[PDB]
Amino acid sequence: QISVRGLAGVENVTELKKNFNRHLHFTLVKDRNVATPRDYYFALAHTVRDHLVGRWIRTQQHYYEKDPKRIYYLSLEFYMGRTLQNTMVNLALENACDEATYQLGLDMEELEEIEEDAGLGNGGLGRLAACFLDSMATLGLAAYGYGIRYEFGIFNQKICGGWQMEEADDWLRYGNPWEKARPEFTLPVHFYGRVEHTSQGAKWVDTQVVLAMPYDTPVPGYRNNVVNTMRLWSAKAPNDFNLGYIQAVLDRNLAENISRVLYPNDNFFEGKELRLKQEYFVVAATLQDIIRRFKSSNFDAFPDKVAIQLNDTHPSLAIPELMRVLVDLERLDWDKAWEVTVKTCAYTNHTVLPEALERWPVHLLETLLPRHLQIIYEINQRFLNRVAAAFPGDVDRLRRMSLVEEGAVKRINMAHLCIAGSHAVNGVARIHSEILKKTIFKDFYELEPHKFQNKTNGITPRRWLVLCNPGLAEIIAERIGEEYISDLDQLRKLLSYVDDEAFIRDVAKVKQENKLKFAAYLEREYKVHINPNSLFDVQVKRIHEYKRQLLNCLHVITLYNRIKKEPNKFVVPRTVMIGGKAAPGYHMAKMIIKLITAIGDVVNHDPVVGDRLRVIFLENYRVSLAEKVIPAADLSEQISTAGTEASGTGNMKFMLNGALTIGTMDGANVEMAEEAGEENFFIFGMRVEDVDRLDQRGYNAQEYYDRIPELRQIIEQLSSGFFSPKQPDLFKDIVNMLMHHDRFKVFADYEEYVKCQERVSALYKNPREWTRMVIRNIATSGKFSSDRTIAQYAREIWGVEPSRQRLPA
Amino acid sequence: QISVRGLAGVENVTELKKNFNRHLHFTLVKDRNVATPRDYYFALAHTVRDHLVGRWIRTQQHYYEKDPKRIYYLSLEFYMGRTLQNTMVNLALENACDEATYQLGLDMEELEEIEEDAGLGNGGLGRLAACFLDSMATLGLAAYGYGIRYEFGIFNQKICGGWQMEEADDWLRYGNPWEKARPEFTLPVHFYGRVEHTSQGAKWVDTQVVLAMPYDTPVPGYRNNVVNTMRLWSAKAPNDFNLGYIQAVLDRNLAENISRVLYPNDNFFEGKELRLKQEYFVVAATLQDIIRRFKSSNFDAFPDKVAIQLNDTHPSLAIPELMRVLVDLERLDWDKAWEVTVKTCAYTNHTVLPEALERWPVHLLETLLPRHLQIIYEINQRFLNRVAAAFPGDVDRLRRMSLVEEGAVKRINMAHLCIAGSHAVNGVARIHSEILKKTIFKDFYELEPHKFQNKTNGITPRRWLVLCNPGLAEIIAERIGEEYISDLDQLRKLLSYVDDEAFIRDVAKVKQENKLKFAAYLEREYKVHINPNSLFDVQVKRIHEYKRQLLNCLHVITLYNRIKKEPNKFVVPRTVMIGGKAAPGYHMAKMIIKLITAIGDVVNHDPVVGDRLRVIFLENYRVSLAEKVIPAADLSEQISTAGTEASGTGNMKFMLNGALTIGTMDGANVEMAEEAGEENFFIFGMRVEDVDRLDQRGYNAQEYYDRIPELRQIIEQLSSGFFSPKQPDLFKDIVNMLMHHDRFKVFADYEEYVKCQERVSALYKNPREWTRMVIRNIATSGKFSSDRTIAQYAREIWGVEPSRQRLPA
Ligand SMILES: O=c1cc(-c2ccc(F)cc2)oc2cc(O)cc(O)c12
Ligand SMILES: O=c1cc(-c2ccc(F)cc2)oc2cc(O)cc(O)c12
Repeated sequence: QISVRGLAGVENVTELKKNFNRHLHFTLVKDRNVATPRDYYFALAHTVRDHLVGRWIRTQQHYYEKDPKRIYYLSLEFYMGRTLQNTMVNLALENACDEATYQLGLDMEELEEIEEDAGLGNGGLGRLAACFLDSMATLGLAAYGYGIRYEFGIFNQKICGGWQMEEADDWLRYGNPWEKARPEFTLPVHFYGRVEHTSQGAKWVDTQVVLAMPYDTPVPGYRNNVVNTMRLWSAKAPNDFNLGYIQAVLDRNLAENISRVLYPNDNFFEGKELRLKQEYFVVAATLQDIIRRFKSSNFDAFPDKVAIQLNDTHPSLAIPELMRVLVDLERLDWDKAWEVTVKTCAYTNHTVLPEALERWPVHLLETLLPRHLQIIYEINQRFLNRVAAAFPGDVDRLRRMSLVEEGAVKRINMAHLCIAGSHAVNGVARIHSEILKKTIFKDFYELEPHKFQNKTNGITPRRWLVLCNPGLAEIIAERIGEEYISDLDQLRKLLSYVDDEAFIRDVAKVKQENKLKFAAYLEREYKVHINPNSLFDVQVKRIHEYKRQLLNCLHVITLYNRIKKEPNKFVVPRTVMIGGKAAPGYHMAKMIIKLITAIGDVVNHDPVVGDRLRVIFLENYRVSLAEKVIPAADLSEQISTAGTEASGTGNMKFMLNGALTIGTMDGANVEMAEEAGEENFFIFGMRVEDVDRLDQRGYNAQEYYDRIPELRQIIEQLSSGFFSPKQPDLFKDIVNMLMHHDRFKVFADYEEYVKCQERVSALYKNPREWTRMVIRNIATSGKFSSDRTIAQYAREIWGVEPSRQRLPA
Repeated sequence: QISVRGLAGVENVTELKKNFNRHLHFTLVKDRNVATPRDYYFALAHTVRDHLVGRWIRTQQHYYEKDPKRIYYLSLEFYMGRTLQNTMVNLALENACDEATYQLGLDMEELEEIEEDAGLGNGGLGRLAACFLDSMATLGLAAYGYGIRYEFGIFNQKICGGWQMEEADDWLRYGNPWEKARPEFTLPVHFYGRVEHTSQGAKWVDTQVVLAMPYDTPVPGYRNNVVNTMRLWSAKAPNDFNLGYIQAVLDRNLAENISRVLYPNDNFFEGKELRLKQEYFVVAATLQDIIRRFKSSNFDAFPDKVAIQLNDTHPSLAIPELMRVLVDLERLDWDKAWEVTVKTCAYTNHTVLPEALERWPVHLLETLLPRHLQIIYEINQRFLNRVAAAFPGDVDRLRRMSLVEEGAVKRINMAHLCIAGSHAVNGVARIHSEILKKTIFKDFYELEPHKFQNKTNGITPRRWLVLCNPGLAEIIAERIGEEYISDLDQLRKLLSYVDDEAFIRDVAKVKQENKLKFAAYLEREYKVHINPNSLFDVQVKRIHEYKRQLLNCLHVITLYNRIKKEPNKFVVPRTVMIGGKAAPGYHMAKMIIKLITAIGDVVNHDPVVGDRLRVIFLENYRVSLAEKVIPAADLSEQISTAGTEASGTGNMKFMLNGALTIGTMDGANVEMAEEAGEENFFIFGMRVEDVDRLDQRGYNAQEYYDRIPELRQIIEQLSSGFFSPKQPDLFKDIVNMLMHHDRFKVFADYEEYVKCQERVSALYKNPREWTRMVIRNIATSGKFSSDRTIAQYAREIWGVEPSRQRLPA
C-alpha cells in the first residue's frame, strides 16, 4: 500500500502464507473451520517470530565472537506495549504480511488489536526503558534489558459511575508467543539469613532461596538485522521448599509472589517489603548472569567489558550486591572492588519530587538483606571520610550527605547510595539536570562535579511515527526519503517545505484522517459521538497533582461558563480528551478522575453547548491507546508546575505527530520550544524562578480567588454542587486543597493559561497558519529521538561507539 | 533394529531429521552448539507431536460428522507416565525416530529419559484410567478423559537415613509439549452462595466463581489413526476477583489452589474442603462441556448420546450436578431429569476398605454446595420411599441404605449416592464384584440386582509389553505375528511352543537381558551392586498394611536367619526389591519403608551372606520405573490378605512380562491362576472364607508367635533392636500392631508363605522348568488386556460397539 511499509514480493507473500497455514495446523491445532480471530493473530505472531530467530541466534553469536563491551539496562519497568506491528516494521515485513493475510481473507489490523499490551510499567520511566531497547538495537549496541516478568502488569482501568475501578491485567492468560523460557539458566537468589564473620571474611548463611527463571524476548533493531535480548526473571520455589504436605505445596505461592504484580505507583515511593524483594530479586539474578557471561570471555577488566545503567534507584542494590560478590565471594579487597563498582555503575535520576525518593527503613534491610546493610554502612563511612577531608568542619554537610538518615526510623537514602557508587549521574532534560546541581544534589555536585551529566530523554520514531502514524511517515518520505527513520535530524529538511501548498495540504489531510479514524474508534469501542471538525485538546499521562489535570479542568469549566454567558457567540469547537490512571491508593488522583467525568456529565448534556464543547475521559490509557490518540491530537497539554516534570516524553510524541504544544517551561518543554522557536510554541505561566519567588513570600490561593471573578465562579460551582447535584459536598476535598494546601500553585497559572488558550483558538481559526506552525514543529523534532539520547549515553557514559551498519541477514 | 518397532524408510528418516532441525532452530531457538540433551528431547517431542496433529483434527472432525454416542471417563486421577515413546509406538514411528536421531548423533533412549512422568495419580485407580484411554482410542470409541491438570502430581520420594522424604513434583517446570491450552473454552464453576426459592423454582445465588480453563492432550490409538482427547481443567481467578490492590492480586492464589496439587492418598479418604473443591470443580466444568457438545448435535436423547463413567466416588457430584442443571437451568421435571441421570451415569467401585469410603460431612456440603445438598436429600427421600415399598417394615434396611448417615456429624455416603443414581455398578475383579453383592452393597443388590456387574481390570499391552519389553514383544512376534498387540488372546498360540527348545532359549535370554539392563540402571543411578544371576523377587506398589509388605519383610528376615544358622549350605540367591510410596501422613506405611531399609543395612553388609541375599528399596516407584523393573522381574509378590485387594493391576503387568506370581487368592489373582492353571501359580494362604472363619472366633496373633519358633525369633530381633542398634525401640509400633492390632493377619499367612517361597526357590534351580512355566503364564495372559475390559464396558454398560478399523491417515 504505502512505501515505508516495505515490499510485498511474490515470493515473500507466498512464503508467509505457507508458514501461516503451517502454524495454524501444527502450532495451534486448528483447521480454518474452527479458528477464531485470536487463533489467526497467534498464527501471524508465530509466523513473524520465525523471521526473528536466525537474526537473534546470529546476533548473540556475533557478540560472543567479537566480545564487545556489554550494556546492561536494569529497570523494574519495561513498558513495551504490543510486539507484532513493531517487529514487522523493524523487519520490513509489514506490507508483505498485510498482503499475505489479505489473500487469506483476513484484516491484519483487526488481528493486531487482539494482542495484549505488555504493560510492565507505570508511565514515563517504563516507556523510556522500552524506547531505549529499540534504540540500542538500532545502534548496534551489545545491550541487554533486565527486569521482572510480572504476571500482572499495570491494572486495567474501568470507569464506573465516573470512578476508576482497577482490574487485574492478566496479560499472559492466552500465552505470550514473543518470549522464550530459559529454565536452564535458572539462578538462586537469597533472602533473610544472618552474617557470620570468619578467619577469611564475612559469610551470609541460613538464607531462604528463591529461584530466578529467565524469559528472553527479542528486541529487533530497525532494518539492521540486529536482535538484542530483554531478559525478565520469574520467581519459582525450590522443590525442597517447605519440605503438612498439602500446605507446604500451597505455600510455594509465598515465594513466587515476588514476580506476581507490578507496583502501580508513578513517582511515589511505598516502602513495602514485597517491593524491596522485587528490587533485590532482579539485581541478584542479573548480576550473577552478568558475571557468568564475563567469565566466559582479572576483575580489573570488568568495567571495560560491563556497563550497568540504573533506571532510577529501583535497582540501587546492584551497588552493594556487586561489592558483596567481589568482596565476599571473589575475595577482592574493598578498595579494588569499589573501584570496579564505581567504574561499572551509572545512575539516571527521574524526578526531584520528595515522595518519589526511595528511603528504605533500616529494620527492613536488617532483616531481609543483613549483609547488604553492613556493606552500605561501610560505604557510608568511607564516603563521609572523603567529605570530611574535602570540607573539614562542615558537620552539617556530613549529615546532609549521609547515606543513612537519622530520625524516627533510620532510613537509607538510595539516591545517595547511587551517586556514591556511580561514575556518572544524569538527569533527563537540561533544566532537570541543572536543578539536580542547584538543589537536591548540590552537596554531591560540589564534591564530584565530574559525575553530573545531562541526557535529555527521547522517544523511538519507529513506534512513535512509522508505526502509529504511517500516513505522516509516508508524506515525509515522499519529499525527503526514508533515511530519517533512523536519523531523525533529517526532519529539518522539512523546513524548506513550509511554504509548499501541496505539503501543507498533505500535512492537514493526514491529521484529518487520523481524527476521523480516532472518532470512529471512539464510537465503536465506547459508544460516544464526537465532532471530528473540532480542535482535539488532549492531556494523556498518569493522573497527578504535579501534572495539573486540575488546571485543565478549570479551563474546561471556564469555556463552559463563557458559552452559557453568551450562548450565541462563535467559539472554536473543542473536544477535550483527558486520560490516565491514578495509583490505586492516591485519593486525590481518584477524585480528579471523578471531577473530569462529572464535568463531562454537565457539559456533554447541555443543549445550549451543542457540539461546541465535549469533554471525554479516555479509559485505560496505555501504550496501544497512545498510538491511536497521539496521531489524532491537535493540541498537546504539557502543563506541570515549572520544576516538577523532570522531562516528560508524552510532550515529544505529540510534537512528532503534528500537534502544537501548550505548556509551561518545564522538563524537555524548554528544549522543544528552543528547537522549534518560542513563536511556534504556546508557552505560559511561571518559570522555575517565579515559583521560587512565590515560595519565598508564601503562596496565598485566596489572593487569586479574590482577584479573578471567573475563577471565583468556578470554585463556587464546585463547592455548591453544580457538578454533583446529588452529593453536593463530593468535591470538598478538591476545593480545600486548591484553597489551602496546593503544592502545585494551580491558581497562580490560571489567568495566563486561559489567555494562552485563547491564542490557540485564534490560530486554529486559520488552518493554513496552524499547519505551517505544525510543520515547524515536526521539522525540529529530531533532537527528541532516543537514537540521539542513546548515542549520548554510549559516548559519554558507557564508552562504546554506536553503529548503523547491517549485520548480515 | 527390531520388527515390532516398524519401518525406517529413507523418506521417513530424512523427513524426521529436517523437522527435528526445524524445531531446534525455530521452536527452541538454539543452534547445535548450545543445545543441551533437554533441548534435543524437546525437538524430538515437537517432531513426534507434529505427526499426531492431522489425525487429532480429523478424528474430532469425524466424531462431529458421524455424531456417535460419546463416552466421558471422569477421573480425579490419570497416571499417564511419559508420552514420547508411547506416541511413537502407536504411530509406528519408533525405528524411524531411532534412525533419524542416530544419524544426528543422538541416542533416542537417553532423550526419552529426560521426559518427566505425568504423575497425576496415586496408584492402581489412576493407572487404570490411563490404560483405559489407550484402549478406548485403540477400539475407536468416541471417548474423552476428563480430569484436573494438577500443577504438582504425586510427590517425588527420596530416602534419607532410610526414611521417606517428599518433594514437590514440579513436572511442568520445563513445559509440557503434549498439551494444548484451550482458553476459549473456559467455563465458570460456582461455589458457596445460598439458595433462593422463587415462583419458577430454586435459584443458586451469591456464588463465588472460579474459571476452569481446559488443556487437551492427544490420546493416540494403536495404528488406527485415531487420536482421542484427554481434557484436564486448570483453575483460574476471574479478573474482577477481589476487585488493598496488591493483596487482592496476590489473593488470586486462593482460587487457583484448587488445581494446584494431587492429594497423595491411596485407598484413604481425607475429608478436606480443598479436596471437595477439586471434586466439584472437575464435575461442574466437565458437565457444562458435555451438555454444550450435546446441544451441537430433547433431553430424552441425552443417554443415547452420552455415557458418563465415574472412576470411584471421586466424581459422584456429577449425579446431583446433572440433576441441578436439568431441573434448575433446563426446567425439566424431577422424574424425567432423574431418568436421564440414571441412564447416563455408571459407577466403578475400587475397594471395600472402610477408610477409603467417601463420607462427606453435611456441614461442608451445606456451606460449599448448598443446592447440591438439597438435591441429595431429595434423592435420599425418593430412594428410601422405593425401599420402604419393596421391604415394608424393614426399618433397619432404611437406615443402612440411607444416603445420609446419622451420628456424631451427619455425613453423605457418596457410594450410596452413586448406586442410587447409576444404571450400572461394577467391581473390578470377579471376587471383588461377588463381595460387593455379599457384603457392603448386599441391600442395594437385593433392591436392584440388575445394576451389579463385574468388569475385571486389565492393562494395555502397548505400554506394558511392546513399549517396556521390546525384546519379548519381538520373539513373540517372530512365531505368531504382530496381531496380538491389539488382540492379546492370540498369546494362547504360544502354548504350542512350550516344548520348543529355541523359544525356551529366547524367553530366558530376554529375561536375562532385562535383568542385566536393570542391574546396570541400579549401579548408574543409585550406586548399588546386585548379582544379575540371582532370582529377582519384586514387590512394587503403594505402601499399605493391606498389601502386606510386612509379610515380605518377615520372609526376608527368615532367609537371613536360616543362612546364619547354616552359613555353608546352598540357597538359591535372591535380590529382594521392594518399592512404593507411603501417603505423607500414614505413619505405619512410613515405618514399613524404614524397616525395609533397616533390614537392607543388616543383610547387605553381612560378609557371611555374600551375594546370596540382597534387599533393595527401590526409590520413587512411578510409571517409568515400573517400565524398567517389571520386565526384569522373576517373581511377582501379590500377597494382600484375601478380600482386601479389589483387583490389582501390578499382578497383570508381571504376568505379561515373564515373572511367576506368588500370591493369595485375592483380586484378579484368582482369575490369573484360573487362566494359567493353579499348577502354574504359587498360591498360598487363607482364602476369603478362611479369613471370615478367623474373624468369627477372633484373631489371636500370640497363638502364632507361641507355635512358630522361626517367627518368635524375628519378633524378638525387631523388639530387641537387632535391626536398629542405636534406637532399640524404633520398631515398637510395628511389633505392637503385629501382636495386638493387625487387621491383615500377617502371622496367619506366615507359615504357608515361607513354605511356598521354598517351592519357588526349588523351581528356580531348574531353569528349563522355570521357563516352561513362565511360557504358560505369558500365553494365558490375554484376558488381562484392557482391550478386553473396555469392550466389556462398551457392550454391557455404554451400549456402543468397539471397532478395530483404521480411520484414513
Ligand atoms: O501514588 C501516589 C502519588 C502521590 C503523590 C503526591 C504528590 C506528589 F507530588 C507526587 C506523588 O501521593 C500518593 C499518596 C498516597 O497516599 C498514595 C499514593 O498511592 C500516592
Ligand atoms: O493414606 C492412609 C491410608 C491408611 C489406611 C489404613 C488402613 C487401611 F486398611 C487402608 C488405608 O491410613 C491412613 C491413616 C492416616 O492417619 C493417614 C493416612 O494418610 C492414611
